[PDB]
Amino acid sequence: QRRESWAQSRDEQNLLQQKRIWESPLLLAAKDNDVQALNKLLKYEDCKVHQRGAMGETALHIAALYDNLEAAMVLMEAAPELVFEPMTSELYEGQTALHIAVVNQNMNLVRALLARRASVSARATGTAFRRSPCNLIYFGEHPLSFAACVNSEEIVRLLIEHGADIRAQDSLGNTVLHILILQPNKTFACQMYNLLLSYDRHGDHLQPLDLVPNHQGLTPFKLAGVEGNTVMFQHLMQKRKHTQWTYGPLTSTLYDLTEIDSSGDEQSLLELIITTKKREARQILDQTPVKELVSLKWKRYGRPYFCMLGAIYLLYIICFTMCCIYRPLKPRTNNRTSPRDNTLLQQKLLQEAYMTPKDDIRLVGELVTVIGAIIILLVEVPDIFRMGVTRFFGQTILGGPFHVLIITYAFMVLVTMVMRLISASGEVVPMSFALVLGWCNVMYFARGFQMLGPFTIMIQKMIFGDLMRFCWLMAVVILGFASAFYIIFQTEDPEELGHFYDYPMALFSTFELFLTIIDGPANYNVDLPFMYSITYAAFAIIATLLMLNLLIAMMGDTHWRVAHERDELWRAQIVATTVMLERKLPRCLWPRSGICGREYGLGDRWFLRVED
Amino acid sequence: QRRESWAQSRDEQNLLQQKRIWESPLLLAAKDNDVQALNKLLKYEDCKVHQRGAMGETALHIAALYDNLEAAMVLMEAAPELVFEPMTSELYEGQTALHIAVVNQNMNLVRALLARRASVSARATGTAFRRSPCNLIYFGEHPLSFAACVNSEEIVRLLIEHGADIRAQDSLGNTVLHILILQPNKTFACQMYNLLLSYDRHGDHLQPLDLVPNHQGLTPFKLAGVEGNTVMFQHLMQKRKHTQWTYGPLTSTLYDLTEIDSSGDEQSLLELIITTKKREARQILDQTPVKELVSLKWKRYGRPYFCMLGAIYLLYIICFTMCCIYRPLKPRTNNRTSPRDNTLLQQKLLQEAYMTPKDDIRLVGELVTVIGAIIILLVEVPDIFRMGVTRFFGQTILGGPFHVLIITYAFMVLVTMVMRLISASGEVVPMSFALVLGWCNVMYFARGFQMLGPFTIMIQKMIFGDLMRFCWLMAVVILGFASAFYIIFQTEDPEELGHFYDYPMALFSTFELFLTIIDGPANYNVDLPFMYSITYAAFAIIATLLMLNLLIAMMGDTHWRVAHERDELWRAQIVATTVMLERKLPRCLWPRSGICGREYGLGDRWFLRVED
Ligand SMILES: CCCCCCCC/C=C\CCCCCCCC(=O)O[C@@H](COC(=O)CCCCCCCCCCCCCCC)COP(=O)([O-])OCC[N+](C)(C)C
Ligand SMILES: CCCCCCCC/C=C\CCCCCCCC(=O)O[C@@H](COC(=O)CCCCCCCCCCCCCCC)COP(=O)([O-])OCC[N+](C)(C)C
Ligand SMILES: CCCCCCCC/C=C\CCCCCCCC(=O)O[C@@H](COC(=O)CCCCCCCCCCCCCCC)COP(=O)([O-])OCC[N+](C)(C)C
Ligand SMILES: CCCCCCCC/C=C\CCCCCCCC(=O)O[C@@H](COC(=O)CCCCCCCCCCCCCCC)COP(=O)([O-])OCC[N+](C)(C)C
Ligand SMILES: CCCCCCCC/C=C\CCCCCCCC(=O)O[C@@H](COC(=O)CCCCCCCCCCCCCCC)COP(=O)([O-])OCC[N+](C)(C)C
Ligand SMILES: CCCCCCCC/C=C\CCCCCCCC(=O)O[C@@H](COC(=O)CCCCCCCCCCCCCCC)COP(=O)([O-])OCC[N+](C)(C)C
Ligand SMILES: CCCCCCCC/C=C\CCCCCCCC(=O)O[C@@H](COC(=O)CCCCCCCCCCCCCCC)COP(=O)([O-])OCC[N+](C)(C)C
Ligand SMILES: CCCCCCCC/C=C\CCCCCCCC(=O)O[C@@H](COC(=O)CCCCCCCCCCCCCCC)COP(=O)([O-])OCC[N+](C)(C)C
Ligand SMILES: CCCCCCCC/C=C\CCCCCCCC(=O)O[C@@H](COC(=O)CCCCCCCCCCCCCCC)COP(=O)([O-])OCC[N+](C)(C)C
Ligand SMILES: CCCCCCCC/C=C\CCCCCCCC(=O)O[C@@H](COC(=O)CCCCCCCCCCCCCCC)COP(=O)([O-])OCC[N+](C)(C)C
Ligand SMILES: CC(C)CCC[C@@H](C)[C@H]1CC[C@H]2[C@@H]3CC=C4C[C@@H](OC(=O)CCC(=O)O)CC[C@]4(C)[C@H]3CC[C@]12C
Ligand SMILES: CC(C)CCC[C@@H](C)[C@H]1CC[C@H]2[C@@H]3CC=C4C[C@@H](OC(=O)CCC(=O)O)CC[C@]4(C)[C@H]3CC[C@]12C
Ligand SMILES: CC(C)CCC[C@@H](C)[C@H]1CC[C@H]2[C@@H]3CC=C4C[C@@H](OC(=O)CCC(=O)O)CC[C@]4(C)[C@H]3CC[C@]12C
Ligand SMILES: [Ca+2]
Repeated sequence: QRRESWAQSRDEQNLLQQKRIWESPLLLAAKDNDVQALNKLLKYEDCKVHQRGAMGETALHIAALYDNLEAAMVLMEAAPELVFEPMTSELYEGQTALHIAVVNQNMNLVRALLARRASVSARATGTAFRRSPCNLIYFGEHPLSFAACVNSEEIVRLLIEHGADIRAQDSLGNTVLHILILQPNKTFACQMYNLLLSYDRHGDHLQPLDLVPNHQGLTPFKLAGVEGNTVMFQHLMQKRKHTQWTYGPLTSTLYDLTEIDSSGDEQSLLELIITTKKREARQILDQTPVKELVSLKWKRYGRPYFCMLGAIYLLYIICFTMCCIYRPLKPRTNNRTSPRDNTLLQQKLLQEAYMTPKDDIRLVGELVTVIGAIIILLVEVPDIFRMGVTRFFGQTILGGPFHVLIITYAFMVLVTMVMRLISASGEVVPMSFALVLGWCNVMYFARGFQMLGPFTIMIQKMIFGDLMRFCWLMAVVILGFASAFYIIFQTEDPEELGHFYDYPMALFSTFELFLTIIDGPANYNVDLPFMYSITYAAFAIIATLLMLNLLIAMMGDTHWRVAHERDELWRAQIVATTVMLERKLPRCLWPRSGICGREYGLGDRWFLRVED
Repeated sequence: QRRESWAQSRDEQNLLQQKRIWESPLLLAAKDNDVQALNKLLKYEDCKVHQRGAMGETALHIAALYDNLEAAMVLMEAAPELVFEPMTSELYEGQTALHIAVVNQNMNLVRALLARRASVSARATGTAFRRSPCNLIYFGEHPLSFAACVNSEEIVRLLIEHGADIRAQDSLGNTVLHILILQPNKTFACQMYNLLLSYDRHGDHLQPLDLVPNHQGLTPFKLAGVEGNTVMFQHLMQKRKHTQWTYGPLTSTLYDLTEIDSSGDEQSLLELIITTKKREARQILDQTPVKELVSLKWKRYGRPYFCMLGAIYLLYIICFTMCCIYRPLKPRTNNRTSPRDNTLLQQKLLQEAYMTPKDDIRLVGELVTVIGAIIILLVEVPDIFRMGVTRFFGQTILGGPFHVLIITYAFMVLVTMVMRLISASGEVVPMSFALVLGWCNVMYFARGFQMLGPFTIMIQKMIFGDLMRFCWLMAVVILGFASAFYIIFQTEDPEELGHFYDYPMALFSTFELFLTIIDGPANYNVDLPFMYSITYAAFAIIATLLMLNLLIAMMGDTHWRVAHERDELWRAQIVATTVMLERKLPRCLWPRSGICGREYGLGDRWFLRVED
């Protein structure tokens, strides 16, 4: 409602702009190329040259919009004050006509305005210029930023000659080199990037203008990685690579690897690409400094430390499994209630549970599971206190779904610990969750293997893709037929056919008949009711044939899509593991990657050598 | 038989045409370019120049058919009356030779006929010129219509100079601008469309000739949408769009949206595209006025009103389900007939059914289901009285299959209402239909969701595609093997293996063995008959392996075809919903789309603004 009222207000204000032009002979003669009408209109007063349209625009703005050079020249000669006028409206605050002629690439009217001393530092701070999905252009705020984004190299040279600050930042802190990365035509933005670094002749040289961050802390090199700009990433790596020698077909290149790999506790380029929402960012992982660095970290220190943790976790779940197998049980102390009561054993009290030497061996195994579950909560839960408590930890959970599965496992172990201590009934329900969550967390360590790794991306995309959007159609066919199956057998004896004896069992039986994992109900010794055969024949056609195989056909497409991009998806699993594993392990266990300088006359930087 | 006798009569009349030419020296010398023979033949009388062929043709028609200019000139000089002669035959009534030279594009013979004052208003009303599947050309009735369709711009200019009525309509009411849309070469028809609007210089200007309807009420703009002419639709929208401004790469266009969106109670362009048989018409839904209008109606008012009705219907079916769960049942009053009688409960009488406070809570829930079923019939059934009673409501049912599923649900609720009142046995059969039709109508509201929506197009196309044409082969393999299975066990005791104990159960068991949803019959404690193992091994290979997986392979192709055109099929579901929902809800709930004029100096029209 709010996004649609903003689009409705922008449309009504654009129609009100065209109305106010037609209502006044001044702005209408600026819109058309009526030179003689602007001559005759201006002869009888100052003639309200400071007349505002619906957008806060003047007539000199209107001649700038419609590329009316001869109309705009008359207005500047009559009123030279119109050159310094911004648009006064929230949609276009601060926009002058020097902005408009730059965007329209009117070369003669840019020189005409700067001859009348037009400001090159005027900031278009209106809401039609901000970086938003509502806006189709993000050109920045300054006329040098507008000229760089329309690829007018001759205006970019002409604005810097008149004093345009090349280091100017907008509200987002973006310099002109940041804004060029955010542009759709990426080949032209490479050429404009080179032209604007050529004017950095120690101009406010605290930083060389390709090292200036925005308010997010991103330089143009890091912004090209976060936004998935692979064209600008290859172009900006040419400054960061150094050819050592060329021996025929061979070449030894030395890569800078300073802004790619984390120097201190700042987030590196690898951490930003993993933790971003754009999926074009993960094509930077296939680039010639970055692909070699990821393979180097994994083979040297990533995969040994990951297979050590996978073997410790696999021994831990085997210890948890056996203390659930040997859980303390005794024969039941009450008598059987109904003939449907199948329970023979109940669970011992806490005083009874630890009395034999086999109960003390289990107690050692049970304390390992408790201590291991506390260590999981001491490692993984303090992330929510360091990160955002709700929001920023939420992208960690959308990023890694195995975070919550080992957190939920660790809470289920501590729930059944408390039930052990207070002697509460029903420890089978915390244990059964912890058994299946404990063993299905071993599928986390499948990503140590190129072949096994993206199988869990298939399992994820079949659940939260195919299943989560087709289960709503399945649930409503189950609810329809299970309700029919319930009332058909509601008058019958359940001892012969008891699949639908109460309504929760009729729901569970129809779900199992859907998936064809129990057989169709049949007796052949009694007369089943007449509507059963018609309803189950209709169920067997729509559910077991049609809608079950429809889901299997969907998941076969999900298999095919993930197996196509299989190696690209495994490399993203490796970066996310290596980032996590380097962050949590100390620097003594993780040596820094590449070769450092300072013993080779190269600085304090850390270099990576590729021979190609 | 009737379509084939008409093709047989047209073929015999075309062979009789070539016979009558060869039988007469006049028409044979017109067919060939025998100038000296037509000279010598014409010297001995008037010489029967008014001689009719099999098609009612003259010799001047024959010289026009075979592009014989020098033969046709001799015939006009000898007989000037032959210029005014139409063909006198039902297949070619009214066709003159000015029609024939125009179609053959004989430039010299068109000028030669109009020099002899040939009629440009002659109407070819024969059955070979009407719009029919029997005819390969539909060129209209007038020579200006024939010249526009053969793309002869020089004849079109030359016929208008001699007084051709450009506003002339044929039997279908089609002007020359209507007929150009019905032509296969669409690029040439765009150029001929522009040339014929250029001659509308206030000529009978009640309407500008692109606003003249045919007898179906369609203008050329609406006819391009109904016929799926996307080339002519983009060309005719250029008159209906207005560029407000151009700001560098940006452009603001204002679209007319008058003939696209419904002004009054007339059918709009969106209603005509949904309710038409052609499926090329639904490519108009992806066009730049229409795609933005559909997304605007759905996001503002379509999807809120559709999810309100989906939540009210979902609460209604839950109320219907629980009054079927708690239906009035008592223990049976008679004794058990046979040992196959499994019935324990029967249903209470009407006097017994409402005696407790829990029966009055159900009575409130049962009256909600009755009132809701009457409202479904008061909303949906009066369409058949407003539309066609049989025919035109039939395309509504072929268009929406969820119309009949909620009508059949509403009748099943009122059948079990009457059985409740008269205390009739067997309310389980109207309830079981109403339970599965009630809950599977919740799949109607899946089309509020882009992902869930065209799942029901898959379910439809697998039933009425794959299943309805392969069930005939399955039914005959079931009937063959169930008859064999019946007579094999006809001499056996059914207490051990009773799958085929009578012939309706042998049919039902073999259907379930086909679908592999009951296990294969086996005892292992008795000797089964010898032909069972041979027949069931043959059944398991042809039916469970081969013909079951053959159907699953078909439906996997139906899945792949619908998932390919997935978003194009969901947008057609949204237009059909929005059309239905705007028609039934009052105008106070549905504001009209776009921005109106009259506060912006644009008229009383309603405009839609796209910034691109
Ligand atoms: C990939 C493979 C790798 C290896 C996997 C090995 C797989 C096989 C593993 C084991 C073999 C299978 C069971 C052997 C059979 C009986 C053994 C026994 O004496 O149990 C006794 C008690 O034992 C317990 O209560 C165990 C509960 C805690 C186990 C943890 C020990 C603590 C060590 C912490 C270590 C830290 C962990 C590391 C943390 C990082 C009782 O047994 P019972 O009553 O005589 O049973 C009758 C059986 N029957 C009916 C069949 C007759
Ligand atoms: C392991 C041994 C250690 C013992 C040491 C000390 C313990 C000693 C304590 C008591 C001794 C008494 C004997 C109890 C025996 C077993 C209890 C049982 O299951 O059945 C019992 C019911 O009791 C319950 O089931 C309680 C319900 C479970 C509550 C737990 C919620 C989990 C919340 C956290 C997870 C949130 C998950 C959400 C995630 C999304 C018995 O009732 P019954 O079986 O119904 O009898 C009828 C049988 N019939 C149905 C066949 C007719
Ligand atoms: C915050 C700590 C909890 C408070 C501690 C003291 C509790 C004081 C309460 C009762 C004390 C009186 C003793 C009588 C015996 C038990 C009777 C009883 O009331 O048990 C009840 C509690 O059972 C539970 O559900 C425990 C789980 C609750 C909180 C989870 C633990 C937090 C661990 C961190 C993880 C959090 C993350 C969760 C994510 C999964 C349920 O009863 P029952 O199950 O139906 O069995 C009946 C047993 N009887 C038949 C033998 C009689
Ligand atoms: C105690 C209980 C255990 C603990 C709690 C368990 C919580 C769950 C664990 C981890 C949850 C962590 C976040 C969800 C996973 C991320 C998915 C995602 O990226 O977004 C997804 C949507 O997003 C959703 O669907 C929202 C989740 C729905 C509700 C969560 C409960 C689901 C039940 C879970 C049980 C499932 C039933 C199976 C049998 C039981 C987008 O999908 P995608 O994956 O990015 O790509 C697929 C789309 N594609 C096909 C077009 C390509
Ligand atoms: C994707 C997943 C969706 C879930 C799928 C399935 C949901 C299942 C999940 C959980 C159900 C299991 C609950 C167990 C507790 C018992 C209570 C019970 O249900 O039975 C009770 C009955 O009461 C009813 O009949 C309520 C159901 C009516 C229909 C509402 C469906 C809810 C989903 C709507 C949304 C649909 C969403 C579809 C898209 C919009 C008691 O039954 P009884 O014992 O026989 O007693 C009868 C007494 N009698 C003999 C006098 C007659
Ligand atoms: C997506 C989810 C949304 C919500 C879905 C909620 C899902 C769950 C919904 C409900 C919970 C499931 C049942 C609860 C269990 C018993 C309740 C009870 O007292 O029933 C009593 C009578 O009740 C009836 O007869 C009901 C029949 C009419 C229902 C409609 C009410 C009228 C309101 C009109 C409203 C207008 C509707 C709107 C129209 C637009 C009898 O019960 P019992 O004999 O004691 O049963 C024994 C059970 N046992 C064997 C297990 C012991
Ligand atoms: C819900 C409670 C409310 C009650 C209130 C008032 C009601 C009180 C009224 C009577 C009380 C008497 C007790 C009756 C008990 C149930 C009746 C029954 O099913 O079986 C009965 C047969 O009776 C029939 O089935 C009649 C046949 C059905 C006709 C309906 C046609 C539907 C037409 C429209 C739909 C068109 C669909 C077409 C669409 C394409 C009993 O016979 P039996 O069971 O065979 O016994 C032998 C058992 N054996 C086979 C196991 C050997
Ligand atoms: C037009 C209204 C109908 C006339 C009203 C009065 C009818 C007068 C008739 C008998 C009155 C005598 C009373 C004795 C008790 C019943 C005996 C009997 O003959 O019942 C018969 C009628 O059962 C039906 O099939 C009813 C359905 C017929 C028309 C559908 C209703 C129209 C609703 C609009 C929707 C239309 C759309 C349809 C699309 C689905 C069948 O008998 P039974 O089922 O085998 O059960 C025997 C019961 N007994 C064992 C207890 C004895
Ligand atoms: C009380 C009973 C309930 C109420 C009455 C029920 C009446 C039915 C409900 C709605 C019917 C409304 C019209 C039919 C649906 C439209 C289909 C259509 O467009 O034409 C189709 C042919 O057309 C036919 O096949 C004619 C229908 C056959 C007879 C109808 C009974 C079918 C039984 C229904 C039970 C099915 C068995 C399943 C399990 C039981 C063309 O197919 P398509 O879809 O356009 O595209 C597929 C072709 N493609 C794959 C090449 C792309
Ligand atoms: C796509 C859907 C097609 C449907 C497929 C399935 C159709 C089935 C649908 C409905 C059948 C169920 C009816 C129930 C009523 C009982 C009557 C009955 O059938 O059994 C009776 C037998 O009589 C027969 O044997 C008739 C069948 C002979 C073959 C004709 C097949 C019809 C389809 C032809 C067109 C094929 C189309 C294929 C393509 C051209 C009684 O049997 P009994 O009780 O054992 O008594 C025997 C007494 N004895 C012991 C003395 C020996
Ligand atoms: C008494 C002692 C011997 C118990 C031993 C316990 C270990 C088996 C536990 C302790 C901490 C656990 C770790 C805590 C946190 C993590 C991070 C976790 O990361 C993710 O799941 C990322 C999610 C994703 O990217 O999808 C993977 C499991 C792991 C290594 C755990 C593996 C199992 C560990 C080593
Ligand atoms: C006792 C019963 C009732 C417990 C039910 C258990 C389920 C809730 C568990 C068991 C298996 C689990 C799944 C096992 C594997 C995966 C893949 C995993 O996918 C990834 O994270 C892959 C992405 C990547 O590797 O980068 C996401 C969680 C998911 C779907 C799990 C979700 C939770 C599931 C369905
Ligand atoms: C006592 C009261 C509270 C009962 C409430 C009854 C409602 C749940 C009913 C009344 C009228 C029904 C509507 C009547 C007609 C239609 C049109 C119908 O349109 C189609 O099915 C189009 C078919 C297709 O395009 O495939 C969809 C269901 C709907 C909205 C129905 C939805 C359910 C409604 C709102
Ligand atoms: Ca089985």
